[PDB]
Order: sequence, then C-alpha cells, then structure tokens
Amino acid sequence: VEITVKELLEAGVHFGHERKRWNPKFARYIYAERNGIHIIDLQKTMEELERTFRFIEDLAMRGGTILFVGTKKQAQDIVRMEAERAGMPYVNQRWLGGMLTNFKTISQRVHRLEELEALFASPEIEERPKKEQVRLKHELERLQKYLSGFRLLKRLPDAIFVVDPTKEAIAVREARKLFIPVIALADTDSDPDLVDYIIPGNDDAIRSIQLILSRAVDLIIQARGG
RNA sequence: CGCGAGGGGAGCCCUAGCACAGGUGCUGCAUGGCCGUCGUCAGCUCGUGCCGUGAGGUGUUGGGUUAAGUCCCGCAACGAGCGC
Ligand SMILES: C[NH+](C)c1cc(NC(=O)CNC(C)(C)C)c(O)c2c1C[C@H]1C[C@H]3[C@H]([NH+](C)C)C(O)=C(C(N)=O)C(=O)[C@@]3(O)C(O)=C1C2=O
Ligand SMILES: [Mg+2]
Ligand SMILES: [Mg+2]
Ligand SMILES: [Mg+2]
Ligand SMILES: [Mg+2]
Ligand SMILES: [Mg+2]
Ligand SMILES: [Mg+2]
Ligand SMILES: [Mg+2]
Ligand SMILES: [Mg+2]
Ligand SMILES: [Mg+2]
Repeated sequence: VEITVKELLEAGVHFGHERKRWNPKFARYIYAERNGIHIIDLQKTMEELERTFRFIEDLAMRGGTILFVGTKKQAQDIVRMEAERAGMPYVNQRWLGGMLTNFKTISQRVHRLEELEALFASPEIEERPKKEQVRLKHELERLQKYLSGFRLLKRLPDAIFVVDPTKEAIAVREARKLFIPVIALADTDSDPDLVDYIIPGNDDAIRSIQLILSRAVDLIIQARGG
C-alpha cells in the first residue's frame, strides 16, 4: 500500500525535536523553527520514505530477516506488536553490545534458554534440590525478557531497523562493521550519514512511531503475499 | 650322577680380596611432598567481543543488597574457570 503527506502530519512527523539538542548534519531535512523547536519538511520525508520502502519491499521479496530496535520506553511495546505482526526479530528490551559483533557469544545464550524451556517441561527438574529449582527458575525469565525477540534470529539479519540512531547508535555501529544495511527513524538529534535507508520523523511521538512501523510492516507482508 | 666310597650343585656359613653397603655429614637460598600464614578475607582470572598506537581497560565498576564477586537494577558487554 501507499502513503501521503496528509497522514504523516496528524502523527507528528514534522514535529521535530529541539535546537539545543541538535545535529548540524541534519540540515537538508527541516522547514524552520516555529517556536524554537524544529519543523521537519515532509516533502523531504516523501523522498526518504519512498526510497526507504523500496528497499524494504525488495528484502521481503528476497525474504530478508530484518531486526527491530527500539528501547525508548514508549517505543518498546510498539516495536513489539509491529514486529510480531511482521514475523520478525526485535530488540525491544535492551540492546547488548555484541548481539551482532558477537552473535555466537550471545547465541550460546539462546540455546541455554531453549534448553531451559525444555528442562522445565520434563519432570527431571523437580528432582534437582529446590534451592537450584527457584534459582535456575530465575534464569528462565531473564532470558525470556531480553531475548523473546532474539530467539527467531537464527543467523545475522539483512537489515537493522532503529527508532533512534543516537540511543542505539551502539547497534547501528555494529551493523556498521559487519556490513549490514541500516534502517532508521530519526528526528534532528541524530547523525544521518550513519544511515543508508533513513526516515526523518519523530523519535518519541508514540503516534509517529505508530504509523511508520504499522505502515512499514505492511509493505513487508504485502510484499510477502498476504 | 652312582653299585660304591664319594665328586658335581642350590642354599646358607667362615676366612681373605673386590663391587658396594650405610651416614639424624651440608645446603629448606638447588627440590619433592606436606605444613604455617595474610585468610573462610571476598576476593583471582579467562574466552569471544568492545576501547586505546600501545602497556592496558571494559567484564569485576556505579546505586541498592549480602556473612560473600550473595543477589536485584543499571550500564559495551555476554558467560565461564578456580573461590562464596
Ligand atoms: C643472611 N642472609 C644473607 C640469608 C642467606 C641465605 N642463604 C645463603 O646465603 C646460601 N647461599 C648459597 C647457595 C649456599 C651460596 C638464606 O637462605 C636466608 C638469608 C636471610 C634469612 C632471614 C630469615 C629471617 N629470620 C627468621 C632470621 C626472617 O625474619 C625471615 C622472614 N622474612 O620472616 C626469613 O625469610 C628468614 O628466615 C630466611 O628465610 C633467611 C634465609 O633463608
Ligand atoms: Mg622455604
Ligand atoms: Mg634454617
Ligand atoms: Mg630460608
Ligand atoms: Mg565468608
Ligand atoms: Mg584496538
Ligand atoms: Mg553483568
Ligand atoms: Mg578484580
Ligand atoms: Mg569502571
Ligand atoms: Mg559468582
């Protein structure tokens, strides 16, 4: 499906961030300062949204596995129910320095979760002395917390998808190294040369987030028939 | 072995000689092992990654908690080995 100027506005996509927390390189992308706090030119989001949906549509036509990254406390459970719909892997909880330049060292920890789900199915768990029982219990949920999106990541992703290229300019800097392409949603407080496929729009607007994912995760499934 | 007096042989015994035995002679500052001790103190480290040109750091630190590196939260870390 398609998208217009009309729809983006109501979301708060022109609604940039401050001038006091501000990245100069973000130049090209603005209108002005109606009350000191910037206004994004959406006739230059129509530019970097076309191109940055084409690139997503190709990847769902050559069936790509796209990471989802949002840790900003509003983002999270919208990263979530917008990756789940997509069939995806998502880091909603808290990124780990490694999870890309160390996928092994990390992924020795998935299997330790997948082993522990199955350990808890069987009866042999109850046999272990109940000190370990509650103890080794704790470790189950720890892993379900910070990974219930990582699990379905069995290898390294074809593109990572950020909502804040400055909070997780960590993540972005991993897929920098291991030549993955980057797909970011960025306001003004964010270096925009550190992204190949980029959306200028709101960082923290729980309705700007909301439209953009739920319109991305369409030109995923539509491009994977369904 | 022999019919036989009795010679040969193994053991052990003595005398003489030789291998050598034996030493609580030395050095714990040439060692083994075992012991004491800082100390039953919560500490000591490695892997992969991250960060510095590097020695190195990160991890193990900060805040909360614990008889404890015990654990909870945070963090460029994630776990494991010897301790608890
Ligand atoms: C006197 N100094 C030159 C000395 C010499 C030797 N060894 C030699 O000279 C042997 N060298 C050869 C190899 C034979 C040429 C030594 O072997 C020693 C010492 C130092 C002592 C000191 C001792 C001391 N108290 C118990 C008398 C002491 O307070 C301690 C301590 N740190 O608490 C010791 O270490 C001590 O007992 C000690 O070990 C010494 C020597 O071993
Ligand atoms: Mg000594
Ligand atoms: Mg002495
Ligand atoms: Mg001495
Ligand atoms: Mg103790
Ligand atoms: Mg280096
Ligand atoms: Mg930790
Ligand atoms: Mg230490
Ligand atoms: Mg520190
Ligand atoms: Mg421990």
